[PDB]
Amino acid sequence: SSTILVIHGPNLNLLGKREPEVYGHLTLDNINRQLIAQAEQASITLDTFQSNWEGAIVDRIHQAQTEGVKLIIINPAALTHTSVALRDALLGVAIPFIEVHLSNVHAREAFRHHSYLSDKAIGVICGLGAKGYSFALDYAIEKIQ
Amino acid sequence: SSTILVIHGPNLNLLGKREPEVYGHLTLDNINRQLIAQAEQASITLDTFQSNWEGAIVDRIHQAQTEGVKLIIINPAALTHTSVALRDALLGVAIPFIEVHLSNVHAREAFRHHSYLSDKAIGVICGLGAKGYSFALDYAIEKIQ
Amino acid sequence: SSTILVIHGPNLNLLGKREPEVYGHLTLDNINRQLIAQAEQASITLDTFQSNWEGAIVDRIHQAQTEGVKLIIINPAALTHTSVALRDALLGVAIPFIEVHLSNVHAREAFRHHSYLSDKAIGVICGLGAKGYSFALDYAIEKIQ
Amino acid sequence: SSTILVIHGPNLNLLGKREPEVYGHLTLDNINRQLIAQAEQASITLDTFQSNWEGAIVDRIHQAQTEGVKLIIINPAALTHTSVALRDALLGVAIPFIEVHLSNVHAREAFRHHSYLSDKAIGVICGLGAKGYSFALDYAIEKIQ
Amino acid sequence: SSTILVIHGPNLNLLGKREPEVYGHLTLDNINRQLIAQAEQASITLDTFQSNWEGAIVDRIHQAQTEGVKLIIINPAALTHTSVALRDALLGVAIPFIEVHLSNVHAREAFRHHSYLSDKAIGVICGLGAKGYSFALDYAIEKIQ
Amino acid sequence: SSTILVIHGPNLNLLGKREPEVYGHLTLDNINRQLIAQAEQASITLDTFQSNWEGAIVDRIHQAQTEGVKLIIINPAALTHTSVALRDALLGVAIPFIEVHLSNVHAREAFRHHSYLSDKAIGVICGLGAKGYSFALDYAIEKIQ
Amino acid sequence: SSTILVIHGPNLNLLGKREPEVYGHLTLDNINRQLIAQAEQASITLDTFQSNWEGAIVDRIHQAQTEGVKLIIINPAALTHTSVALRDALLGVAIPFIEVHLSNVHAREAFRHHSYLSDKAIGVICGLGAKGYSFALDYAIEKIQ
Amino acid sequence: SSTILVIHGPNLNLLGKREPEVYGHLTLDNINRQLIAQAEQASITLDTFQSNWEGAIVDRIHQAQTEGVKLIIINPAALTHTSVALRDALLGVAIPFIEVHLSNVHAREAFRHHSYLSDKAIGVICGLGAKGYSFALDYAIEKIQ
Amino acid sequence: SSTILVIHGPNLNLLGKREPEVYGHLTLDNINRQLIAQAEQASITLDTFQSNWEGAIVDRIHQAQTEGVKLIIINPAALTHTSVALRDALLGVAIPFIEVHLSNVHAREAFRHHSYLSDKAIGVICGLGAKGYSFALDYAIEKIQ
Amino acid sequence: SSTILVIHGPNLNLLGKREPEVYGHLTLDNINRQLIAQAEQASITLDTFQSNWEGAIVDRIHQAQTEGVKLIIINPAALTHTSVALRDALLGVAIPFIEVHLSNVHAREAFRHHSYLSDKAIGVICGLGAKGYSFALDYAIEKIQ
Amino acid sequence: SSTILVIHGPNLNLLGKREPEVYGHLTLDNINRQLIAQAEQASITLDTFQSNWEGAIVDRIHQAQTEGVKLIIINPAALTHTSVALRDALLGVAIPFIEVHLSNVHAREAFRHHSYLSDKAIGVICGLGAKGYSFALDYAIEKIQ
Amino acid sequence: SSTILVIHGPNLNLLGKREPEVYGHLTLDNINRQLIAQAEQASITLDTFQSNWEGAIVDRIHQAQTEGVKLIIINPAALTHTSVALRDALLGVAIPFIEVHLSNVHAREAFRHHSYLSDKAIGVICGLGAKGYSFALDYAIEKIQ
Repeated sequence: SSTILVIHGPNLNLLGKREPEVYGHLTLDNINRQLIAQAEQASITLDTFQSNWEGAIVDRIHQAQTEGVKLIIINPAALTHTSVALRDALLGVAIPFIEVHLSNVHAREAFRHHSYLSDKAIGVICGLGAKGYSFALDYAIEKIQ
Repeated sequence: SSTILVIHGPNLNLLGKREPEVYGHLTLDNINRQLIAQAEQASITLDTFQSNWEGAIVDRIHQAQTEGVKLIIINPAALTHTSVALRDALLGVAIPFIEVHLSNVHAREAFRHHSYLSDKAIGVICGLGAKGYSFALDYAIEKIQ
Repeated sequence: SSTILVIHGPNLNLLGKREPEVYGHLTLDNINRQLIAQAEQASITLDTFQSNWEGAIVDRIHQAQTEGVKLIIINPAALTHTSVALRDALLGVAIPFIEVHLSNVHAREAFRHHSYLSDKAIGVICGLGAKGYSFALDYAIEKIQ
Repeated sequence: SSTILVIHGPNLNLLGKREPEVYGHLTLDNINRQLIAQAEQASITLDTFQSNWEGAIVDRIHQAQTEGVKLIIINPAALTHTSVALRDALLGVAIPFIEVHLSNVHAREAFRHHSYLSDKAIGVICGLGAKGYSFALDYAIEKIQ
Repeated sequence: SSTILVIHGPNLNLLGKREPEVYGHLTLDNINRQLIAQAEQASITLDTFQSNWEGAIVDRIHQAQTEGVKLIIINPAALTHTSVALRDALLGVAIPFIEVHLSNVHAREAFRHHSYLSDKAIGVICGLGAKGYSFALDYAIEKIQ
Repeated sequence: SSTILVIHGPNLNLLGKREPEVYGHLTLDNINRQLIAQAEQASITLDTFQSNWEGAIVDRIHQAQTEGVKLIIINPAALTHTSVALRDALLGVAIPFIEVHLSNVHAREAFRHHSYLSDKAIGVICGLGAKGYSFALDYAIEKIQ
Repeated sequence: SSTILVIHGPNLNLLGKREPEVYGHLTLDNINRQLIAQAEQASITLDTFQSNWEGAIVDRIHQAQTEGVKLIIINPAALTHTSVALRDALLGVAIPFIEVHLSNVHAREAFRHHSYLSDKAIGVICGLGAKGYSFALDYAIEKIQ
Repeated sequence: SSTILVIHGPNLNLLGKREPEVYGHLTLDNINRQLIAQAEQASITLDTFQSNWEGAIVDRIHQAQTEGVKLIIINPAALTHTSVALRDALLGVAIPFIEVHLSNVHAREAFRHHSYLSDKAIGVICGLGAKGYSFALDYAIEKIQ
Repeated sequence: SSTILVIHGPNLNLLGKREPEVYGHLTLDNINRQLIAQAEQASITLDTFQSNWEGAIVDRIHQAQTEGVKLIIINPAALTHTSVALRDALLGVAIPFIEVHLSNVHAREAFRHHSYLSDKAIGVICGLGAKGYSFALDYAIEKIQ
Repeated sequence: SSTILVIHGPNLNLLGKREPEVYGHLTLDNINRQLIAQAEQASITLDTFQSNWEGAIVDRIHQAQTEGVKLIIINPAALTHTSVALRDALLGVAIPFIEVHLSNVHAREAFRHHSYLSDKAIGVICGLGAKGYSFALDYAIEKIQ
Repeated sequence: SSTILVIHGPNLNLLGKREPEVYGHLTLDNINRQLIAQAEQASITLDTFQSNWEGAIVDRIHQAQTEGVKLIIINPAALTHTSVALRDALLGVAIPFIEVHLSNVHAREAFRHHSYLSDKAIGVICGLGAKGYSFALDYAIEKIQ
Repeated sequence: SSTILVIHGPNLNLLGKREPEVYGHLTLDNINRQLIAQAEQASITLDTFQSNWEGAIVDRIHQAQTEGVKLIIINPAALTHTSVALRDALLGVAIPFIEVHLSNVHAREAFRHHSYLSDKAIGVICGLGAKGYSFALDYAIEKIQ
């Protein structure tokens, strides 16, 4: 029933809890409405999902195949560096995806430069905050037609 | 209750799900039945377990110790490359194990050559498809009475 | 309510499932009680948590922020080597922590020398058995007061 | 200061030159007009520059300092992997920039995973073809406003 | 003629020749007889070859092409880690092969983790003693019949 | 002398010779008196030693064997990363030891992550300031029974 | 019918220095003449080009596509170890090429063992002096007709 | 006798067996006869040798010294990557050599980039098929005079 | 007189910009005049050259050999880390050189610790700002007078 | 007020001990008098020190903080590659320093390219002989007013 | 026999060619006779073996086990760096061995620092010429009584 | 003629403090006396030296050149892996040396495989216990006629 699925990895539920300094008030829910609205404007159905449990995300990707999800926008967050299971899930279902990160990963610790997903994504957007999700959706829409 | 436990890692539930010749026709369920039948022929009880959640598999291994499981045949799939927790579960319960992979892991990406389990398995079978599980079971049967 | 939080990672529930054979007779429960008792003597509230599921530990760390936990004492066990999600959880909630390991890690396989948490901990204690947790608490108490 | 400069690196002049696809038709000139048009529709002035000569590009970013330039969108192409001179040019003029690549750089040779620019960029977009420039521009436009 | 060829690398002639405990009582000749019988039972002809000389094995593999050998079961032993000539022999004659090791190669020195053959084999069996050959043969029989 | 020896490596004499934040109040002598007191309180004799000279420390470790020292608590400071001679002294005399560092070694330069002692210590404490010495001693007292 | 283009990289203009033997008498122009003559002898047109500027060479390679050049013989010299831009130029215009070096590159510093071209050349000739260009031309002629 | 010796390594005897598709119709014997003829035309004697046995090639190189061979043209094939014995043979007899490979070794697996012979060869030719031998011979002729 | 050439690499034309607090009081032009004056004061002619184009600097080094330049003082800037071409230009013309960097190159990012020039320089000066050029010149004067 | 301390590391006392052939004839004492003189002419007091014992040098650096030494010129010699204790001494006293080496360290063995001091020095002078000390003194003088 | 076997690897048969410079005057036969004589003086039986063929050496080591050889003195020459087969032969027959090299292996190319035998030898002697063999023999004689 | 100097490194004074075997009995003295006796039987004067202090050993090596020592036999023990200062001492005095180790250094930890002396020694003996020193002395006597 849903054309595009947005997946948020672990810790992203913490957006907007931190402070008036570190981030402002933008929360995961705010991003989700903005993303739903944008899809609705383009007559596309859009579902979202967040968990801190790798298996929950894997399950959800499997469920997306049965639901005929055409494209996934995923921010795997920390799991990009660690989860080959997440990689094999996306590959196994054969749903193309776009990888999104809020922050510039290449600007932090060296271990963050490695991704188990990037080489198999259509593309990647790093360091543009929430707008990254939006840019990925815009591309996805362009490609769904 | 069960002398031998067969563990399937993440994504193995997808076997046979893209039926017309992507992965072919064989399912996880099919593999399980073949193995249960083989064990029954040799008067050995055999349980199986599959999950996409690392913690579920870890829990299962612990339960296996309390059940007196004698040997584990495990296809950790992606987790072989990533999970020291899975390694420490198997070592902590001290149940010998045989590592099985359907595909030839050495023929794919370089990150798939590294295993957190292989050096502690009795042995390993890769690349022989489902027959790998059957060979492991055959071996396990002869090791036991 | 609960004031200092102690987190035990995967497989630590196996402590004392045995004679003198991986360890002696000390259990996770025994360690916990000693810790609760030590904190009670200093008029500090202390909660504990263990799980074999990475996501359950991540969720618990998030809950800790809401409940105003001032300091976490964490034995991530295997997860120290593998989980950047755990790192990002501790960092995202901005609760300082002390890393504790029962055994000496540096005396085992090379892959156990790498930690995704050590560099962000206040400090680390390895190889001193359960007393490591007590020392961490002692330090945590003096840091609070 | 409310002008934007788009820099194309070496070999991007070859876009569209080999008749049909894979990745035919679309040319550098087409991309430039699209971008100019997009900047005109938001009342922003946009220049473009392509060269196969590192020094020409370095000169051009020194010029950009002396003129209005508030943000650079750069596709360095091959120079991403090789030119610290390009890095020190962007850092020396202190003009923020967004790195863009048409293709998924992580999906090709290992030497393409290294970038002398990425860690200093605001952000990076790879693998989304020409839309990547457009997305970088959209972001840039709501960074002046 | 030949149909399935079993190749034993250097030092495998020593099997069962430091008779007390280490190794076992089992000899290379015993393994060969067992395999010849197993093949006879399935109406397949099976030849065997051992040498401590790399060139002899290479020559043998060439001969196998001219004899119309359908599948090779090879235990290259030490040569796995060192011989690209061997690799290029197997590839040059284009006869599929299964790699077999008696012992768990991944449990020993790090230099044993590397193979110049594994990535081109159908599959690999390590650490199951002589039964590994037998399993390889069982797989081979089914592939032909 | 005798029973427990505390060794301080190079540059630890500078403690509390800077008053402000780039050290603080606490001197090396203060630490020494605290430990002596703590040992006296448990009826254990405790000697201490500092030097900036690798040989002096080595000579003292040899002397410690003659004196029947039961356990060493050592903060090798910079020598942890460089001195195999120190490692061989401790191993040669066969006196178990506990490694202590004031600061969190893992939070600093990558060359401080390597230790020529850690793997042979009973255990290691880093990042807990002077209290690290006290915890090591507490452990040392309980173990000498 | 056919142009062959010979490209000389940076510093090859210096051929003919401390003339009676530091290197020999032979100059770049001499090499060109022999090559031009050789080609005329086989009714093939042959242009040549040298520069010390990466961009000039790159521009030349683009011009070659528009000129219908069939094969390039390139001595990139120092640029073989540094220029992915040069690689992408040759690949982008899709003109097969032969890589030539006067001196034996493997016999010098380790950084000269790496090439950004070699893996995409038809073949490579190193260490045979100027005869290497002639051999490459001889091969290019046969290959064209 | 101005003798030149052409050495063919392991698996080169297979040339012209897998006839129509993967590689062509040309044989080792063909290559040899063209080379003998090319040498006769220039009044130089030329012997040839192929083996799959490292020791046979080593013996042959020693004989070459006693026969007064002036120059060796060697295609070590797989042995280039593995045989320091072959290197030391060439060095020990002090006969200059040219290294020849039919295929472009740099275009295949990363392990093929390493050579135990290249750094000591006069030069190297890869990827030009059998003409590589002819070019080496032509160079050898001019060198000997 | 006895001509000395001072080469400034890419980005050094960025001279001084926003002077207070971006360690940039003095221009490239100010350094040049100072050096010209120092050379005039010792009766030595001194030319200077800056460019952002590698090929312009290489060309200038070739012209310097024909002009009988005795010694080069070069601040390659970024080029130090990337240009073997530059290295080969300096070695090909055989003009001894002194490498100078304004900033302490070893104090910045790890890729700045590698130089394609240092090992062939007479010596190197880093970190001493503009004085470093003046010290190189002084040394160059004593070497010729 | 402003003492400047020159420290010479191990083996530098051998300067002038196999005098010919115009390579190594100036002594350490010559260098010292030459520096003392240069300092007296600028009304700055200058002490010097040489040892072959790491601890002696570390003691001197500590004494230098007590004495109000404003800047250290150090030629650690072999110790630059090995001594983190030296690094920590200079950092612990917070006396800025300039690293000097007589020979060009980058032109010798690869292990000489690593320094435990360089990244924390103001700057470094390699390869200019004894004149490197003088240039460091000249810079040091101008820095103290 | 009460035997000591002496094994010489590939290229050691060349000892003796070019008396003045590359090679002194000692031959393999001289060495042998000098060792036989030494063994006879001590009433010990000594055999010797040289080959350029790995397999021949391996066969000889297997033969030595049947003959009751007590200790092997092996100069594996080039095979020390390449042959795990040789390693597994010596281990498989469980005859202790002493490794000998004529030249200082550590003074030559980096690849000569690696040995597949050294870690399993009783000891190793390098760089002492032929006397190395004599010293190994002297040790071997004292060991057998 | 004159003197041979035997240098013992750190911890070698501990020899003989634990029977029957952790290598008990034999003392450094015992060794020293043996070597003195052996040199007196060949009319050679032999001095010996041991320290745990790197600087004491360095000083002794300088005060060895002055006394016309002709050859040094050094067991640097741990310092072989760490001391470039020890290297530059032996090289600065230009006294040839032989490196000796009691134990097989290649059988122990990987960090013991690296030496800062080996490559400059005449040769090396490891793993032959105290007889290694004798063998070195025997060699030294024949060399120093």
